[PDB]
Amino acid sequence: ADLTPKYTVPGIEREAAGRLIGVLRLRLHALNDLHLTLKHVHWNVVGPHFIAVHEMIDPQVDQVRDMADDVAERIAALGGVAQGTPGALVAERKWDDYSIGRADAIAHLGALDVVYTGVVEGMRAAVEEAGKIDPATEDLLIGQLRDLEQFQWFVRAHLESAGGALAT
Amino acid sequence: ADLTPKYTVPGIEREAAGRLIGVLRLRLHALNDLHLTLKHVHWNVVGPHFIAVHEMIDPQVDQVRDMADDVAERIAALGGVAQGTPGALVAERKWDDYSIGRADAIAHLGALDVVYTGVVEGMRAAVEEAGKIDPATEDLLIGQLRDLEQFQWFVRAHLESAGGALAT
Amino acid sequence: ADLTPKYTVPGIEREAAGRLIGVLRLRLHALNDLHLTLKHVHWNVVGPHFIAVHEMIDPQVDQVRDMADDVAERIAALGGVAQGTPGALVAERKWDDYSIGRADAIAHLGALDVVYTGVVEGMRAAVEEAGKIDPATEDLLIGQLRDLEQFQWFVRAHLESAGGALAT
Amino acid sequence: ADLTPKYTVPGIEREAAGRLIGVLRLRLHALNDLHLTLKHVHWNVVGPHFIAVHEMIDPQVDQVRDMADDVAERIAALGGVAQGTPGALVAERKWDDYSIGRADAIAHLGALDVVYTGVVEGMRAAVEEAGKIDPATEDLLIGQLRDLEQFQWFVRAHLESAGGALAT
Amino acid sequence: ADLTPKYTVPGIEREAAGRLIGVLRLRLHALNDLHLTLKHVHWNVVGPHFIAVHEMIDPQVDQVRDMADDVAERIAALGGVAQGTPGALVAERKWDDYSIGRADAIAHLGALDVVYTGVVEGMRAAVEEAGKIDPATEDLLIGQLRDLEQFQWFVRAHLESAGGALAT
Amino acid sequence: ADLTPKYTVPGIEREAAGRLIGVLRLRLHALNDLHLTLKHVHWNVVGPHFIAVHEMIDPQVDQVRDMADDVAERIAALGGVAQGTPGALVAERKWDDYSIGRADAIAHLGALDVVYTGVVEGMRAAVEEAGKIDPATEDLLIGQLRDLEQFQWFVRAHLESAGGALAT
Amino acid sequence: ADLTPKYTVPGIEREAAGRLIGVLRLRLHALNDLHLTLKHVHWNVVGPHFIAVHEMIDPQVDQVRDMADDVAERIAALGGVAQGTPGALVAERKWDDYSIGRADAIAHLGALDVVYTGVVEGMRAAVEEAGKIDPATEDLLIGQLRDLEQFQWFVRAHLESAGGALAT
Amino acid sequence: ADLTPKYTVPGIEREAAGRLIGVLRLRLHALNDLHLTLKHVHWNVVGPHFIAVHEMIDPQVDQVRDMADDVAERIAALGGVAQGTPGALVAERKWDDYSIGRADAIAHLGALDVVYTGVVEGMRAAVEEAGKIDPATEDLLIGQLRDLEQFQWFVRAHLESAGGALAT
Amino acid sequence: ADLTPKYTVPGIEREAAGRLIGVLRLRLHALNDLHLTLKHVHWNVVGPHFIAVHEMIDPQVDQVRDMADDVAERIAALGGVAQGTPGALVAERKWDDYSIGRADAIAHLGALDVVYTGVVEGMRAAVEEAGKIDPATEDLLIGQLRDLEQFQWFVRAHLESAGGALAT
Amino acid sequence: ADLTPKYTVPGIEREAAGRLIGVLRLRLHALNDLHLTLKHVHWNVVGPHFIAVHEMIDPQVDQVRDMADDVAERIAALGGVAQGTPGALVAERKWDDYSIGRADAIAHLGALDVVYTGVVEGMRAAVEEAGKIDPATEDLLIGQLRDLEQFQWFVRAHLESAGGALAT
Amino acid sequence: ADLTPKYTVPGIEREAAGRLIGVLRLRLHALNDLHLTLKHVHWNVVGPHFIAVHEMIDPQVDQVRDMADDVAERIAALGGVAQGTPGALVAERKWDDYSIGRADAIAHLGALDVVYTGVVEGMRAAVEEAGKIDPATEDLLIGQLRDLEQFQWFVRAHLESAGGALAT
Amino acid sequence: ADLTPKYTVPGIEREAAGRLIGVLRLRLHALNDLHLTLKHVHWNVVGPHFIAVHEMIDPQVDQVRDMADDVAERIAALGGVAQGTPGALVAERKWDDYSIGRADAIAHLGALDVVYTGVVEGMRAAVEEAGKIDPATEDLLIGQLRDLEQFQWFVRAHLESAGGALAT
Repeated sequence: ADLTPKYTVPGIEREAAGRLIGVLRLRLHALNDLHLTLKHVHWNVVGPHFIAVHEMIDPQVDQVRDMADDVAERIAALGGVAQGTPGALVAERKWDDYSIGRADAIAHLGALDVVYTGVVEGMRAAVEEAGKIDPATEDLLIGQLRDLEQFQWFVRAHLESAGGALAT
Repeated sequence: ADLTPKYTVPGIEREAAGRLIGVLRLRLHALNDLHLTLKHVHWNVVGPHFIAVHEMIDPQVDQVRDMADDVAERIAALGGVAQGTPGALVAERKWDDYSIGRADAIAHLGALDVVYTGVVEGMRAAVEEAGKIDPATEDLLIGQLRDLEQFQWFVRAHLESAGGALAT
Repeated sequence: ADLTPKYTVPGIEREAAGRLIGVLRLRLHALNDLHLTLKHVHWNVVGPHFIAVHEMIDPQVDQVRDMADDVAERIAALGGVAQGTPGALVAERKWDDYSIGRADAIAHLGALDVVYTGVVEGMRAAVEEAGKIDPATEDLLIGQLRDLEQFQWFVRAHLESAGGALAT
Repeated sequence: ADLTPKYTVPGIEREAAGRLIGVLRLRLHALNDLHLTLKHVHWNVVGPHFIAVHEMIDPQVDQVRDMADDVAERIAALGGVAQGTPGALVAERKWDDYSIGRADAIAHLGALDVVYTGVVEGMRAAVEEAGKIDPATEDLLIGQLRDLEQFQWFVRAHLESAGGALAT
Repeated sequence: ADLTPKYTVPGIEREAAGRLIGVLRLRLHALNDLHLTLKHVHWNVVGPHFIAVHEMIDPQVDQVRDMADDVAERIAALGGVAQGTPGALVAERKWDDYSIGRADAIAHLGALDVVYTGVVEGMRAAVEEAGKIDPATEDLLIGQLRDLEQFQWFVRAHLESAGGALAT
Repeated sequence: ADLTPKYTVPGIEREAAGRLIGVLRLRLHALNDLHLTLKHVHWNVVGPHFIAVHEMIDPQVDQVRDMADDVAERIAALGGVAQGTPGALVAERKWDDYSIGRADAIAHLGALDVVYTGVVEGMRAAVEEAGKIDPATEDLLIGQLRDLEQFQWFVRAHLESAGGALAT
Repeated sequence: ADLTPKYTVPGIEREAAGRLIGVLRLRLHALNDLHLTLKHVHWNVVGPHFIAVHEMIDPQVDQVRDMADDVAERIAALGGVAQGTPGALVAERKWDDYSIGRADAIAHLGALDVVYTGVVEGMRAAVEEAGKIDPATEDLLIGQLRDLEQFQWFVRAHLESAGGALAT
Repeated sequence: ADLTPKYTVPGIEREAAGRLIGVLRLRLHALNDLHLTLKHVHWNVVGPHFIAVHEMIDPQVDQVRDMADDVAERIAALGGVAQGTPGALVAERKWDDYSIGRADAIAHLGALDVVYTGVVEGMRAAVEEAGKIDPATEDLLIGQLRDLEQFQWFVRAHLESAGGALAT
Repeated sequence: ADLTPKYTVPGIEREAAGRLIGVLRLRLHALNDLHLTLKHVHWNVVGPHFIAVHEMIDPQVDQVRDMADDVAERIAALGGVAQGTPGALVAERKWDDYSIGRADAIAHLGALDVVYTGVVEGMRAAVEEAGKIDPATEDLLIGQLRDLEQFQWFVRAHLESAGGALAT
Repeated sequence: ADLTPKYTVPGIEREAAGRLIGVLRLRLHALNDLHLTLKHVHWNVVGPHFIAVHEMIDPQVDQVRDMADDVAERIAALGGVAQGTPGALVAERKWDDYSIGRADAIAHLGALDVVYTGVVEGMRAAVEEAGKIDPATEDLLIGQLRDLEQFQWFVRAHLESAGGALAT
Repeated sequence: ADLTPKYTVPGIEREAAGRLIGVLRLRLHALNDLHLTLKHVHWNVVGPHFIAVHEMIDPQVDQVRDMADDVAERIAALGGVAQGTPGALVAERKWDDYSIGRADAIAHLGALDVVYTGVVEGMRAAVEEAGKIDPATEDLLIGQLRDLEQFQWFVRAHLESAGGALAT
Repeated sequence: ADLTPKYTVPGIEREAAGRLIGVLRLRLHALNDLHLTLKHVHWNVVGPHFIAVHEMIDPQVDQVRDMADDVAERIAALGGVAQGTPGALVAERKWDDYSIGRADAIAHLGALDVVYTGVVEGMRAAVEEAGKIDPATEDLLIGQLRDLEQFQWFVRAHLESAGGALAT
C-alpha cells in the first residue's frame, strides 16, 4: 500500500510523491492495457472497413506506447518503480479484459469507444490528483488526456449520425 | 444560439460543452481569417524588405492552419460542428476584413500587429472560459496563444526602436 | 471594374494584363473557398467511411492551397493585387457557401462533386481567356484544371456504379 | 522445351539448373501478370470503399514488382533468359486474364482472392521443386510466398465474417 | 467499338470523351508494354557495358510506370475503363512483341531505339487527337511525349557517331 | 482446445492450420510478455551502467513488437484469432511474471538472460512444429529465433569473462 | 549558319529541327549567361539588404542551371550540339555583359530587372517559334518562361511602390 | 532594478510584465550557465563510463540551449532585453561556478545532480510567479521544468541503489 | 583444433557449437578477404569501363562487410572468438591472395569471377554443415550465399556472350 | 600558470603540449563568449532588418558551438582540462563583455564586426603558435579561422558602400 | 592592374590582399570556365560509354561550382570584386575555349585531361602565392587542388593501360 | 623497391611521386589493418562495459575505412598501385597482429591505445615526408592524423584518472 520513496523530484515532499506514484502506477497499467488492446483490435478486425480501421489504429498504438513510456519514466523520476509486467497489470487493474475477438470493424469501434471512456475518465481523475501535488506531472497528464480524447473522437465519428448522435 | 451537443467528451456535461463549442467556433473563425489574411499579406507586400517579410510569414501561415485544424477537431470531439466556410466566417465574425492591399512591408507589419492584438486578446478570453469547463481544451488554447504572441513579437520587432518603444 | 496595372510581365500589354488579372482574381476566390470548404468537409464527415474520406481530402487541401499561392503570385507578377481576405471573397464570388454541416461521408462527397463541377468549369473558362492573352498563364491554369478534375474523379468514384453511372 | 544453360551458379549441375529456370520462368509470368492485374484493379475499383482499396493495393504492386525483379535476376544468375514481354507471358501462362472491368471494390477483392490462390499454390509448388535443386532459390521463393499469402489475407479480411468464414 | 461513357469530366461531351478514352486506352497498352519490355531488357543485357545500361533503364522503368498510372486514371476520370491485363494488351495492340532475348547491351539499345520511335509517334498522334477534344489531356500527353523522347536520346547517344549520325 | 479454422492459407489443411495457430498463439503471448518485460527493465534499471543498458534495450523493444505483429498477422492469415489482451496472456502463459523490480543493470541482465533462454527454446520448439506444417511460417519463425538469440548474446556479453564463461 | 542534323526526334523533319536547334542554342547562351550573372550578383551585393538578396538569388541560380540542362539535352535529342563554352557564348550572344560590379542590393535588383526583361522576351519569341515546329519543345520553354517571369517579379517587388509602379 | 517595459504582450499590464521579465532574466542566466556547464562536463569526464556519460549529456545540451532560446524570446515578446553575455551572467547569478574539472564520470554526475536541484527549484519558483502574471509564460516554464527534472533522473539513476536510495 | 565453447545458444550442444564455430571462423576469413579484395579491385581497375566497374563494386563492398559482421556476431553468440586480424586470416585461409594489380576492368572481372566461385562453394559447404547443427545459422548463411551468387552474376554478365556462354 | 600534462598526443613533448593547451584554453573562452554573444545579438536586434539579421546569425551560432567543441576535445586529447564554466571564462578572458543591449540590427552588426576582429586576430596568433608545436592542431585552427573571417564578411557586407569602404 | 582594397580580412595588409585578390580572380575564371566546360562535355559525349561518362561528370560539376562560390566569397571577404560575367572571363583568361563539340566519350576524356592539367597547375601556383600572404586562403586552395587532381585521376583512369601509362 | 610511376599528378616529378607512393602504400596497410582490428575488438569485447565500447568503435571503423579509401585513391592519382590484399599487408607491414582475443572492454582499450600510438606516429612521419613532396597529400594526411588522435583520446579517456594520468 505505502509507495513513499526515498528521494523524489526537488520541491515535492516524499509522502505526497508516494501518493502521485500510486496514481501514475494505475494510469501506466491502463495505458499498457490500452496499447495491447489496440493491437488486438488491429489484428482481429474484419469486414469491408478492414483496411481503413486497421491502418487508423496503428499511429494510436505508437502514441499510446509513447504515453506509457513517459508516465513510467515520471514514476521513476518521482522515486518509484514503474511496474510493466502483465501479471502485475492484471492483478492491479480495476477493469476487465477487452472482450471482443474477431469481429467486424464497426463492432470493435463500439467496444473501443467504451474502453476509451474508462481510460479518459481515469486520466481526468489522475489530472485532478496530480494538480494538487505537482504541476509538472499534471501538465504531462493533461496533454495525454486530450490526445486520448481526440483518438476516441476518431472512433466515435464512425458510429455517429448526421444529427450528431452516437450508436455505440 | 443553443449549441448543446448530443454527446461530448467523457467527464464534461453537455450544456457546458455547448458553451465551449461556441467559444471555440469563434476562435476557429479568427484563426481561419488570420491564415487567409497572412497569405494576403505574403502576396501583396512590396518594397526593399519584400523577400524577408514574404519569407517570414510562410511558416506562421502553416502554424496557424495547424492551430485551426486542432481547434476544429476539438469542436468535433466535444460534439459540435466546426464551421469552416467563408460565408459563415464573415456572417459570424466580430472584426472587419484586413484593409491593406498592396503596400510596403513595413506598413503591412503595422496593420498585422493590430490584427494579432485582436486575435491574442480573443484567445486569452477563450483560455479563461475554457479553464472553467475543461482543462484539456484550456491547455490546447494556451500553447496556441503563446505561439501567436511570439509571432506578433517578430512583427513588432520590425517596428521597435532601440529604446524598446513600438511605432505601429 | 478597371484592373489595368502600371507594369506587367514583359511582352504583355497592360490593358490585356488587367483583364487576365480580373480572370485570375475570381479563380483565386474559387480556390480559396475550395480549400476552406475541403477542410470543413474533413472536420465534419461522420459514419463508417469517416477515416478514409477524412484522410483522402488532406492531400487535396494541400494541393489546392498550393494552386491558390501560384495563381496569387501570378496576379502579382502581372501587376495586380491578389485579394485573399474572406470579406472580399464573399462579396465578389459567384456561387454560394457550401451548405452541408455534419453529414455522412457519402453525402458530403455528393455535395463536393457539385462544388468541383463549378470549380472545373470556372477553370476551363479561365484557360480559354488566358490562352488569348498569355500562354504562360494558360499553361499554369491547364495543369491545375487537370489536377482538380482528377480529385473530382476520386470523389465521383465513391458514388459510381459497376456500370459506370454516377449517383450524386 | 530444353532450357539447360551453358553456365550456372557454382555447385549446381546445368541440367538441374535448366529445370529450375523453367520453374522460375513460369513463376515470373505469374508475378508480372499479378502486378499488371493489381494496377488494373487499382484503376477500376468504384463504390464507397474506393479510396481504401485503391490505396491498399499500391504497396502490394510495388512489392510484387520487386518479387518479379528478384525472380528474373535469379533466372539470369542460373544462366537463363528471364522472358518479360507480354506476348510471351500470354502464350506461356497456364491461367486466363483477370475478367473484372469496372466493379465495386468488394467484388474486385472477391476475384483477386481467387487470383492469389492460384499464385500462392503455384509458388508453393515452385518452392518444393526448388528445394530439391538449390536451397538459395528455395529460400527466395519461400519469403515471397509468405508475403503473397499475407496480402491475400488483407484481401480476404474484407470478405470475412465475425465467425471467421469467407464470402468470396 | 463504342466507348461513350455515362458521365465524363465537366465541360466535355460524352461522345467526344469516348473517342479520347479509345485514344488513351491504346496509349496505355503502349506504355504498359514499354515498361514490361524495359524490364526485359534490364534483365537480359550482357557484355562489357552491362552495368551501365542495366542501371540506366531502371529510372525510365519507374517513369514509364508513372506515365501509365496517370493515363489510366485520366481514362477513369473521363468515364472509361483502363484495361491493364496482358491478354487485352496483346489482343488490342498494333505492334509485335519485343524480339531480342539475351544480347549485348548495344544490340538491345538498337532494338529499343525502334520501340521508342513507335511509342513517340503513337504519343504524338494521340497529342494531336487530344488537343481537339480536351487541353488538359493534351497537356498530360505532351509532357510524357517529351520525357519519352529524352530517354530515346539517351538510348541513341550510345549508337551515335562524333559526326552526329545514328548506327541503330 | 480445438482451433481448426473455417478457411486457411491455400495449400494447408484446416486441421493442420489449427494446430499451427495454437503453436503461434503461445509464441505471440511470449513475444508480448517479452516486450512488456523489456520496457519494464528499461524503466527500472539503476546504477553506473544505467544509460548504456537503458539505451541498448530500446531497439530490441521495437524489434520484438515487430515480431509479435508478424506472428499475429500470420495467425490471422491462417484463419485464427491473435489474442493480444493481457488477461488472456496471463491465463494461457506457461512461465511466470518477470520478478525483478528496481535493480542494478547487471542484475537485470542476469534475469533477462533466463527470460531469453525460455523464449529461444519456445521458438526453437515452434520452428520444429511449423516445419512439419508450413515452410512459410517456419521461415518467419527461424529469422525471429536468430534475432532473439543475437539480442540474448548482447545481454550475455555483459556477464561473460575473458575466458568465455557466463556469470548469470 | 546551317544546323540541320542527321537524325532528330521522331515525327519532326530534319530541316525544321535545325532551325529549332538554332533557336534553342541562343536560348542556352542566355540561360548560361543568366546563371553566371546571378552568381556574380550574389557575390557582389552590399549594404543593409545584403543577406536577404544574397539568399534570395541562390534558389534561382539552381533553377536556371536546371533550365539550361534541360534546353541543352533537348538540343542534343533534336540532333544538335549544345554549345556550353564561354568563348562561344560571348561570340554568339546578342546582349552585353552585365555591367554592375560591387553595388548596393537595390541597385543590382534594378539592373537584374533589365536582364530578366531581355531573357523573358527572348524566351517568349522562342516559344512562338517552337510552337510552329514541335509542341514538346514549346511546352518545355513555356514552363521555363513562367518561372523566369516569377523570379523577375520577386526582383521587381523590391522596386515597387504601394501604388504598383516600378522604380528600376 | 525597474524592468517595466514600454509595450508588452496584449492583455498583460506593463508593471506586471516587468516583474515577469526579471524572473525570466534570472532563469535565462541559469539555463545558459547550465548548458555551458553540461558541455564542460562532457569534455572533462574520464574513467570507464566515459563514452556513455559523454554521449548521454549531448542531447540535454541541445535541449537546454533550446529552453534558453525560448525563455529569451519570451522576454523579448514581453518587452524586455534578454541578457546573454557571460559578464552579466556572472554578475547577476545567485549560485557559484560548477567546481569539478577533470573527474570520473560518476563524480561529475554527483555534482551535476546538485546543479540540477538548484535549477529545478529556481524553475519551480519561477512557475509559481509566472502563474500569477501570465498563463502562457507559466505553461512554457512548466514543460521545461519537467524536462529538466527528467534529465536529473537520468543523472540520479546512475547514483541510485536497488533499494531506491541516492548516493550523490 | 578444439573450439568447444563454455556456453552456446540455448538448445545447441557445446561440442556441436564448437564445430559450427570452426565452420563460421573460416567463412569469416573468406568474407574479410573478399571485401579487402573488392576494395583492391575498386582502386586498381583502369581502362574505358573504369567508372562503371569502380562504382558497381562499392555497394557489394558494403554488403560483404555487413555479411562478415553478422557471421562474426553469430560466432560470438555461439560462444566463440571471431578472429578478424589479417595475420590470422592469412595463416588460416585455404586460398591465395588475389593476384591482379592494376588491370583493365574486364580482366579484374574475370579474376573476381574465380574468387566468387571459391567463396560461393565455401558458403554452400558451410550451409550444408550448419543445416545439421542449427537452422538459425543455416538460414543466415543461405541468404548471404544467394546475395554473393547474385553479385557474381553481375560480374559474369560483363563476360557473357549473346548465346549465354562465359569468357572468363 | 603551468599546464604541462601527464600524457599528450604521441609525438608531442609534454612541456610543448602544455603551452599549446594554454593557447587553446583562451581560444575556447573566446569561442564560448562569441556564441553566447551571437545568441544575445539574435535575441536583441530590432528594426526593419530584424528577421534577416536574426535568421542570418543562427547558423553561425551553430558553427561556433561546433568550433568550441572541437577546440575543447583537442585540449583534452593533448592532456589538458577544457574549462567551459562562465566564471572561469570571465576571470581569464582578455576582452570585455559585448556592450550593446537592444539596438537596431545595423548597430549590432557594427559592434559584432569589432568582436570578430578580436576573435580573428586571436585565432591567427594561435595558428602561428600551434604551427610551431603540432601541425594537426594548426590545421584545425586554420579552417576555423577562415570560417570566422567569412562570417565577419557577411556582417561587414551590410556596412559596406558600393565603392568597397566599411562604415562600422 | 591595382586591386588593393579599402579594407581586408584582419591581420592582412591591404596591398598584399590586393595581390591575393588578383591571384584568386584568375583562379575564379578558371573554375567558372571549368564547370561550363564540364557541362558542355556532359551534353555532347556520345558512343557506347555515354551514360557512364555523362553520369560521372555531374557530381564534379557540382563540386566545381561549390569551389568557385568559395573562391568568390573569399575574394569578397578580402575586399575585392569577384567577377563572374562571361565577357570578363573571356577577356581575362589565359587559355582558350575547350575545342571539342560532339565526340566519343573517350575523346572528350582525353581533352578534359589536358584542361585539368592547366587548372591543377594554375591552382598549385596560386597555393604557393597564397601561402606567402594568408594561410587561411592557402588552406582553402590546397583542399580544392586535391579534389581537382582526384577528378583528373578518374578521367585519366579511362585512358590508362594495365602497365600504368596514359594514352591521352 | 622502385615505385616510380609512368605519369603522376601535374606539377610533381615522377621519382618524388614514387617515394610518396611508397610512404602512402605503408600508411594504407596500417589503415586497413586498423579497421580490421577495430572490428575484431568490436566483436570480441565482453564484460559490463560491452555495449558502450562495442557501439563506440563502430563510427571509427567507418571513418578509418574512409581514410583508407582516400589514401588508396591518392596512390592511384599519383600513378601507383594501392595494394589492398591481406597477404601483401601481412608481408609488408612493420608491426605484429593485434594480440588480444576475447577480453574485457577495458583490457581491449589498453591494447588499442598502443595500436593507435603506432598508427599516429606512422602518420606523423608520413605527414613530414609528404610535406616535402606535395602539399595536397600532406593536407589529406594531417586531417586523418588529427581524427585518429581524437579517437585515441576517446580510448584513453576510459583509462585516465581524475588527475590526468593514463593506466594503459
